[PDB]
Amino acid sequence: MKEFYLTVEQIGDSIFERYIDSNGRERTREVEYKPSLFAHCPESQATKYFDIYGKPCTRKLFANMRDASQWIKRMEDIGLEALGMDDFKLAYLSDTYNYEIKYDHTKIRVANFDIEVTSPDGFPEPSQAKHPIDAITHYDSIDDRFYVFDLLNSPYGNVEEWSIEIAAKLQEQGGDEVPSEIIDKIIYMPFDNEKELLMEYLNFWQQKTPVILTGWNVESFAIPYVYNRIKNIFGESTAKRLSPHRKTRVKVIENMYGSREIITLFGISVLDYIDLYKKFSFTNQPSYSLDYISEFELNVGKLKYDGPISKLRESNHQRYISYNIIAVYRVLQIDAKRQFINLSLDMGYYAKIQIQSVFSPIKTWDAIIFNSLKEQNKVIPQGRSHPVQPYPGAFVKEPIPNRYKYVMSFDLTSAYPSIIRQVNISPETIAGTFKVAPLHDYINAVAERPSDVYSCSPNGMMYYKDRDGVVPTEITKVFNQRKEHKGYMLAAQRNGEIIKEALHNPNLSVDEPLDVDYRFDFSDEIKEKIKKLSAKSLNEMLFRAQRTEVAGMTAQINRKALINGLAGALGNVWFRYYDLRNATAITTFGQMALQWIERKVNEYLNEVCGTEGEAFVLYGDTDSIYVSADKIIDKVGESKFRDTNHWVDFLDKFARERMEPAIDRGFREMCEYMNNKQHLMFMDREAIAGPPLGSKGIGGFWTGKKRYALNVWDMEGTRYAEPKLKIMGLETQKSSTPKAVQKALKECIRRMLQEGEESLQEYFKEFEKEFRQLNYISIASVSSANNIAKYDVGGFPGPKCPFHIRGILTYNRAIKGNIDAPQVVEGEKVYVLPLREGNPFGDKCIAWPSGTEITDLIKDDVLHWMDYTVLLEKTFIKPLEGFTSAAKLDYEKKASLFDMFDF
DNA sequence: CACGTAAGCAGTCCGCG
DNA sequence: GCGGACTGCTTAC
Ligand SMILES: Nc1ccn([C@H]2C[C@H](O)[C@@H](COP(=O)(O)OP(=O)(O)OP(=O)(O)O)O2)c(=O)n1
Ligand SMILES: [Ca+2]
Ligand SMILES: [Ca+2]
Ligand SMILES: [Ca+2]
Ligand SMILES: [Ca+2]
Ligand SMILES: [Ca+2]
Repeated sequence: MKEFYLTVEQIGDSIFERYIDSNGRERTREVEYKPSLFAHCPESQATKYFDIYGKPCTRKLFANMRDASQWIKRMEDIGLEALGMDDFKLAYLSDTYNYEIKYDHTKIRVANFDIEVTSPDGFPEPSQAKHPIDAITHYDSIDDRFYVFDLLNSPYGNVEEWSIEIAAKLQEQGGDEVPSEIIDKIIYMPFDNEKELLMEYLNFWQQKTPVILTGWNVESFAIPYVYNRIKNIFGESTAKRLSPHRKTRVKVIENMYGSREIITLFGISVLDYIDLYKKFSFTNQPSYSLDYISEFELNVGKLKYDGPISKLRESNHQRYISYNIIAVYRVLQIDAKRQFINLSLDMGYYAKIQIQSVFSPIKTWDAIIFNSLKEQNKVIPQGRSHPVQPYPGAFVKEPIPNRYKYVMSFDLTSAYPSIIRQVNISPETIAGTFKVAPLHDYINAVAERPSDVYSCSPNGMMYYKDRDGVVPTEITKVFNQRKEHKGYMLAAQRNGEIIKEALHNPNLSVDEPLDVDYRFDFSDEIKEKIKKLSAKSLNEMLFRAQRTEVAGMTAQINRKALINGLAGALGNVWFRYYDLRNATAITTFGQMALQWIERKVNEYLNEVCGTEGEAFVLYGDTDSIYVSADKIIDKVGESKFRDTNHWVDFLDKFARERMEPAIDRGFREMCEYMNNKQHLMFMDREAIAGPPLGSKGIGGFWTGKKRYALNVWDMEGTRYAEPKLKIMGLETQKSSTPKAVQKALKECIRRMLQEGEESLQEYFKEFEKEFRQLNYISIASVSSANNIAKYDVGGFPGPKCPFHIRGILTYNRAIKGNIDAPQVVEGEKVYVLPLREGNPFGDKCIAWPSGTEITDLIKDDVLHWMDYTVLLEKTFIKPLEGFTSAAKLDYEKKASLFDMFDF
């Protein structure tokens, strides 16, 4: 095979690299890397090296890496640019792998692990590691085995061996329900003392050295705990065995409110699954415990246990070890679905970066652009300092708060990257400037054409038409990948609905799911076979299609995030190619495009409907428009439609065959106006929205910018079996809104949009009646708890103290001294409940760590003192009041003259 | 060692015969 | 009691 790297590190004048060789074996080597950097030379100097602006440079080959670094310092001291890749492991990889890396993931060792530590005196801090590690489960992707290290003897209790036979039994039978499909894959290793356990773990770790190290909170808990515990028992140098190169750094991550002390293990690439999840999943969760996420992603039940975790090993060691195993499997299960490890490897190798660098769009693009430019013997510019400067972004139209019966939405495909590609925006394609006119003057086609020679943005910038930028070139490659996957996701989504339709009339048969590729639209032949299938076979088909869709989702949306990150990076002061002229070229163009095409659509629709000056476009944000279709419908007459699908068909056909061509014409004119390199403003239909035909449903409503709901029947060519709510910004979408309230608000909305005012009233009445019976957790608010210390004045609230912080302080007072109670962690999330006046907590609210039951010693009083009235008014009524007033209806029957009569 | 801006809502402080 | 200026959190793009 072709060789590829696993890990790369810089250690003094040495590059340390783990790799896979041509025989597909894992290898290491230490390389005395001889780096080059560049300096501008005179034109008379004959060279093959040019900077991005075509100015010649001379190569400086250094005897080592320290020499290269000190030369940089001397160049600074002189006042002259030091060009080339200053991060040497990137140059190294670029030099070593000068070809498209093709990797084999079966050769990459991926470790998934989690440890247990019994702690009678509060949370067991990694930096002290004062308590014994009494369990470790470590899954090795190459062996496909869970290696389990079990401490039988501890200061905190001596226990019997764990039983795999009991582990595998149903919970209802006293066992642990360890999933059967991993039972044969567990290798259980009991130990009479911690030292032999750790010693064994280390030797095992040396035999099977992780390349990708993952797990849940491994970076903040398991890794530093293991390292520090080994350090305290054996010494630092024994702890350093956790690094293939015997090197580690007790690091400092600089977040906005504090700093977490992590351990960098050199020669390992740590991707904590909690971090992958937060970056790649596009959820905002009220809690990030594994229990919570596992239930969310997989629909599995909470691993329940009697008592506290600090007493679980002693009371039920059997269950303790099973849970440690299951927890490790659960990450594998989430990854099997989401495929974030595959994503990271995909992106990491594509970029030629350390795998953990996928967290940084800036590092990723720096590596991509450098590799692209190096191929052409070009020399990247030095990184420079810039002060932080605000700049303008998108345009958002002020909507008229109202109900909106029929709506059709459109937006730009990959808007900012397409603008980059259309205009030819790159650091080295800048041609000059022109004198700007007010934006509205371009929007209305009254301003002078900017240039008949160069490609332009309405921000005043001009670009070359006759040559490609490295930014456009490289952003196009990723965009094209993005497009392939989204095709795969949308087909799987369309296939899913075909399956949901066939589920209305399932056959009574015993059959099997069809072997198909869910990534391509089902053929007529497959559609026919599906109409004959049982419920069981259809339901397994539907599961597979939806997993195929999630996989496409993961792949497309994160490549979209990456290319969008390139547009944003141009406005980040740490980006080698930082430039507010380029950043602003993009956003100002976006504003023009949205408002241009608003005009064109209003003009067009007036024209076809035979009218003048009527406002069709009701709203738009950044690259989208929302078109009221009431008049399109009225023009033909609602009466003429057979059912709901008949008008959805009509509007779909109208958008595709009439509106899109006119939009296309609209944007080609703007392209000529700006004299751009290439027309790439593709504004395709998104949603067709309206009430069920013959219903009292209102179809949709807007409350303000970024706040709206639509009853959608078709989304980007997916014709739903059942209408789906598109809700943006409203409380149902906010992780701070109580779970049960999100759900209740959503049904209120569904009723408004699909059924009408009277249906809404019926539901409101019921929820209001029954809501005091809801589980306290389902009705608690959620908030991040940042800067708790600042507002802590002797255990009490300082000035300007935020409500949720106040609740943490109340919590901290009620649990004072009791070491069993879980502490609130800085920057993590809390559940929040308001308290009736005169409560024994002595304040108006309480807050505890989210995803958890509040500790048993205060639970009782919380449940008794909760302020239901305040909670209903704040989380439910006030937002519902906003929806309904916007929509011009009432959630409660208003008083009237009819009130004088008898029922 | 570091993708972007726009913009809505909850809450605190504070004025107000 | 409710505006208005302000911090803090959060979501649409
Ligand atoms: N997380 C996000 C989402 C949006 N935007 C900017 C860049 C996008 O190009 C633009 C439009 O937002 P979209 O959500 O419509 O994203 P795209 O237009 O890029 O992709 P799609 O083809 O899915 O519409 O907003 C951004 O910078 N970061
Ligand atoms: Ca645990
Ligand atoms: Ca878009
Ligand atoms: Ca059937
Ligand atoms: Ca959009
Ligand atoms: Ca689209």
